[PDB]
Amino acid sequence: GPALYEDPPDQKTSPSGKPATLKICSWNVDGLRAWIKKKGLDWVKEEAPDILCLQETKCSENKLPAELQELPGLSHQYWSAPSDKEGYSGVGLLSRQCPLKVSYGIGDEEHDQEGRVIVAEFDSFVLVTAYVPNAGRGLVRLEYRQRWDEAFRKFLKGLASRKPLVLCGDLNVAHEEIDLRNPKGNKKNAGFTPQERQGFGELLQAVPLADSFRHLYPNTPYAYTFWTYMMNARSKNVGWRLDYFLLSHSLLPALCDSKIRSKALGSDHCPITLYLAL
DNA sequence: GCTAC
DNA sequence: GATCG
DNA sequence: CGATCGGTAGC
Ligand SMILES: [Mg+2]
Ligand SMILES: [Mg+2]
Ligand code: NA
Ligand code: NA
Ligand code: NA
Ligand code: NA
Repeated sequence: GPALYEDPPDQKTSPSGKPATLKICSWNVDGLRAWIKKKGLDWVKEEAPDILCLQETKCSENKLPAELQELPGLSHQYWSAPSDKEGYSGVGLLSRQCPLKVSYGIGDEEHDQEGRVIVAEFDSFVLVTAYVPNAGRGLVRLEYRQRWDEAFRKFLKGLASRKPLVLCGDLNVAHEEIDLRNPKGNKKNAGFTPQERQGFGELLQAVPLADSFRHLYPNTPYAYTFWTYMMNARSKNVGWRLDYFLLSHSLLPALCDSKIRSKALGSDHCPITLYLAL
């Protein structure tokens, strides 16, 4: 039999006893246009998050499906696309409330050409959504990835030093062996090289940040957010945990639950959802 | 598989 | 990137 | 371990 997983019910209450006031949802959608045809928007309508983060939109602003302008709950929409590479990468952030402040990229030209990061600053925290560069098949871009990890870390430490930080999206690492079905077989595969894993480790420590889902569920295995379309990986739960909500430690008294919407379809990733009591 | 996830 | 030599 | 086949979106 296969090692399967069932996300526990939503716990909508903080340790202090306080109820959740903010629901954030994050989803690598493997193409916004395709995802919307596969009815990803109707799932979002039902989860009704206050904030929705989208990675790999692979879509410029002038080709956004009109369904997005039929979202009364998420009226403030920000999109970033690559400078020159069409139909590649791309990130979006949708919000009920208008952020105090929004900006794009991590303040470093070399790393700001592929539309990977949006920063939205609110009252009590700063939200960053990101689609981290893949090291690629053959690890052809592993060296650049290392360069990214450093620049990204420095940048996030900067934000965090001024306000509590929430970082979500596809960080493109399975941190520990427990974060993917087949650890030994992928030790030289993008997403689970020693360099990427140690990069994620150094990110948690240096910023600093806490991995919300693993903070709440330290020993819960077989919890994944990505399955390759190939070889029926998903039905056999052969997956990776590549999508995170990383929190500033000052926010952990506000954390109610960090979820994995395993059953939501439309992409090779599934959505994740964060509950905070603010 | 054209590339790149 | 799961799979099989 | 390493070569191979092989889901998919969008160009
Ligand atoms: Mg793909
Ligand atoms: Mg992908
Ligand atoms: Na399980
Ligand atoms: Na398949
Ligand atoms: Na390629
Ligand atoms: Na086998």
